[PDB]
Amino acid sequence: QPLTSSERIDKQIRYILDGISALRKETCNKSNLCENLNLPKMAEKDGCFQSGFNEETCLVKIITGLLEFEVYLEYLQNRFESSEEQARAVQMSTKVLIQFLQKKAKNLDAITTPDPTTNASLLTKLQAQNQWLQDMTTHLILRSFKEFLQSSLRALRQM
Repeated sequence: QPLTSSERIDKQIRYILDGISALRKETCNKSNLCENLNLPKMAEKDGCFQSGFNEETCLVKIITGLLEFEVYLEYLQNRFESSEEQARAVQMSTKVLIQFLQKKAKNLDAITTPDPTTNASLLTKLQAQNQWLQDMTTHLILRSFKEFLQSSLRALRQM
């Protein structure tokens, strides 16, 4: 029995969570404090929770949110000299996931693309913080991205 489109998405999310787990271990090892910021987050109106569950509004939110996360994953790869390959694997893994999800939504279309030139300003603002605030930013991106993916996986199984 070959993987269905749903099973492939489900596996790809668990695969990226295993990667975030591995990239957290390298960025925490490297941090000298380990071992404002508006990151995508599910709310009840997005239709991804059991209360107010709405399959179509939910799938649009998952895709919109992953697209909004890409500049943060570029921030991680641009920073992690040592964890270079691992951070790039997470970016490219997230790109394949977005492609699987866009095939599922091919019936819906539209979707809010983030503005490129706002994302290039965000990037510069993030890279000009002192090392403390950049280590905090890294932690908050990895935590928030993990929580988005777990919420996405729960919603996708309820479809």
